[PDB]
Amino acid sequence: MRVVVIGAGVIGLSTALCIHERYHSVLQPLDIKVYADRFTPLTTTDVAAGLWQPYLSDPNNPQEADWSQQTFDYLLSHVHSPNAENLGLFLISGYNLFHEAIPDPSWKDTVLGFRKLTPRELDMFPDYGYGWFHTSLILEGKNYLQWLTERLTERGVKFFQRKVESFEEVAREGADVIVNCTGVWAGALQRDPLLQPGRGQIMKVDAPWMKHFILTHDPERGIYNSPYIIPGTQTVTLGGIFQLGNWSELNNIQDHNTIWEGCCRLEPTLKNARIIGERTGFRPVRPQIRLEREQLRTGPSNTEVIHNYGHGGYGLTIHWGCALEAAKLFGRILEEKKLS
Amino acid sequence: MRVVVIGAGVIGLSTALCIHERYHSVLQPLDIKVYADRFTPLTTTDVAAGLWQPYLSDPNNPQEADWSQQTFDYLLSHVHSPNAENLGLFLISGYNLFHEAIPDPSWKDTVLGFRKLTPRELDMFPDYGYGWFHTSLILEGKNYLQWLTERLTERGVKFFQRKVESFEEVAREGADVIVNCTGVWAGALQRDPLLQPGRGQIMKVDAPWMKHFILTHDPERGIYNSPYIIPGTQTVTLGGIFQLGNWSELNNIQDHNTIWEGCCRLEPTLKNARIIGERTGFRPVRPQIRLEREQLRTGPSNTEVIHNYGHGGYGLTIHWGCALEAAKLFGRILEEKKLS
Ligand SMILES: Cc1cc2nc3c(=O)[nH]c(=O)nc-3n(C[C@H](O)[C@H](O)[C@H](O)COP(=O)(O)OP(=O)(O)OC[C@H]3O[C@@H](n4cnc5c(N)ncnc54)[C@H](O)[C@@H]3O)c2cc1C
Ligand SMILES: Cc1cc2nc3c(=O)[nH]c(=O)nc-3n(C[C@H](O)[C@H](O)[C@H](O)COP(=O)(O)OP(=O)(O)OC[C@H]3O[C@@H](n4cnc5c(N)ncnc54)[C@H](O)[C@@H]3O)c2cc1C
Repeated sequence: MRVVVIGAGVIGLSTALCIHERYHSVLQPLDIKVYADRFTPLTTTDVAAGLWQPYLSDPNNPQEADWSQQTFDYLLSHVHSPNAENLGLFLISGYNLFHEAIPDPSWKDTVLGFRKLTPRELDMFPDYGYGWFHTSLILEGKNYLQWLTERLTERGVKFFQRKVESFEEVAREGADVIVNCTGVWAGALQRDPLLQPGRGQIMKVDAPWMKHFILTHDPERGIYNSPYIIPGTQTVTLGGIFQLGNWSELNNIQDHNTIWEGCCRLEPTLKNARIIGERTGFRPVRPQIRLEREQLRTGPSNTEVIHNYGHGGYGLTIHWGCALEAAKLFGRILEEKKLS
Repeated sequence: MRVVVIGAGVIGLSTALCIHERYHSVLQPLDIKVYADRFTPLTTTDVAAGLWQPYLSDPNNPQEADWSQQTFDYLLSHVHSPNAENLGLFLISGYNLFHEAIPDPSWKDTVLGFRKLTPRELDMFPDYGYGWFHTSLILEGKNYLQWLTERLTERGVKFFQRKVESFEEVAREGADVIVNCTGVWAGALQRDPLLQPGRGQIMKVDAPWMKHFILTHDPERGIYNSPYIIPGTQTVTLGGIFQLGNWSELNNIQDHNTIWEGCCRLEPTLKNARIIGERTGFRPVRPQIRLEREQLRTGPSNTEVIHNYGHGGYGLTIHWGCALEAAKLFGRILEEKKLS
């Protein structure tokens, strides 16, 4: 079999790797290609801070809940391992803040040592009245992409820097199975109106002492529009911007100020911090992760599609569970092509 | 009314700073001046990471528990302060790891959100079977001294670098009150058998993805002789050395390997971090911290001396509670020339 994986981002490569390993033995000519328009230092997966944390409420798909959990376990089972450094993986604890009470999550047991905030801690953040504290994981995308690649290279997966214009284009030229892991730009390959870019702008600042992450939440501002502070590895991440259908990949001076003024008030130790950089990204926002098969129709023979897009603000967080599901379905494509 | 402080350690500098900040207004002739043999970077303080954590067992003079409490409350009310970054202050969470079940401390209700560890967390550390988790503070010496330095210099205080040979020597030139902060080298000023140095070595290393502290305990080989990893502000601190009566102030090759071999087994990710510095200090070990007031005999009439030394491996932890008692003691003296 010949396999083509469009998309060289976290979703795309995790899959390519996870499809390889699993069916490397039970398939003679398993030849995986990756096509993509922007590689590892230039994707939406790079803009992400990579903090493990799914939506605050149940998604339409509870098949999703298990997925983010699946990633977390795999990740934590490799935090205290040599690779972890190359992976951009490590533990990180922090505050989740609200303006009022609110039910627990779902990942409640998934995350490590989940517990409610205490009065005495709340004091440190005047503007808020209720919140949480727990231990999670950060999977930095720049080290993850880099690692996944080297992993995929030794496996023999080749990479090509081409903008696919159509599944047919690839089918018609030899593709047996096509994995669409093309995120927020999946639209151009197949009109999807439920897939919108929730615009993200962030700030990378040098403030080492920051050791705890601080996501806040206010209903009037909106999902990921409430300020957050995620100390990464070599720098700490300011951010808190969410804007649907704003395909504007460019830093906004007015956003800058709402991130700055916003996070400062949260932790004024920040005011005399240092701005290393400012970046913009698009959360592939969609009601529920598109993870399913499709039957594209051509000249002679029909070719399968495995769609893997729309993870929005929780890409890194749910990546594996999905990349490991997509492989699941890929084995179903083989049983059907009768091979075994 | 001349005051002479000897020792520009955390104890010296902090005490010398309350005596002023809290009396400069009530004494037209208030003269504070500190003498020291070793300044800013060459004190024991400098070798300390500065993690606020007393001893597991209760303090001997039950007043100390109260002083630590005072420290963590003055520190915690300034964690988000305009100066928090200067003082070298920041919150930080982490693990204690015991081999067996072991009673709670007593400061449990003074740190931020104490609690036992779940078994999934104990899976991070195979060698161990039981532990604690909580948020705390780090007061880096290298910067906490430099802070107190400037606060003092603008407050009129003067620093002179000289190796005081005797108490008389100071009295002779007109020391009305002498506040002794000599710490470990206190012995050679007024013989003390109970004040011993527990020599300590550490290792500063480059591993930014460290976010929690990991203090292991191993009663096998006594106090502090178990690895620990305290992430600093610029660099992470390895270590786990307690050696009583060792006045050797030079790094040891077998200590280096103990610091390394031993720390890595805890956090294997460390097996790759770059080594930045190795230093050595002496913990002012003494059955119970010498904070009192003695009437020092000097020829004709007297010259007052306040003792404040022997703060074990928890100088920083309790530094403040003392600097505030000692000024209280500087009050009782000031009320015996019978002044309002
Ligand atoms: C500010 C911000 C903060 C975030 N923080 C977090 C966080 O803390 N935790 C978290 O889990 N997630 C976070 N995310 C989001 C997360 O990073 C993404 O959801 C995850 O990267 C989606 O994987 P992906 O879709 O980005 O793969 P992508 O990066 O979208 O893959 C894109 C690649 O596919 C290629 N491609 C697309 N279409 C075609 C085509 N037609 N032909 C050829 N190639 C094509 C593109 O050229 C591109 O190179 C954040 C996002 C933003 C914007
Ligand atoms: C390896 C190590 C790790 C540690 N980690 C921690 C930690 O995480 N948290 C914590 O709280 N504590 C820690 N400590 C210990 C803690 O830092 C010390 O207890 C605290 O620094 C004591 O303040 P001090 O008494 O040393 O002031 P000092 O450093 O004792 O003041 C010393 C100064 O006084 C001068 N002096 C003394 N006698 C005279 C004299 N006769 N004339 C003139 N000058 C004189 C000296 O020359 C010197 O300049 C650690 C210690 C070590 C060794």
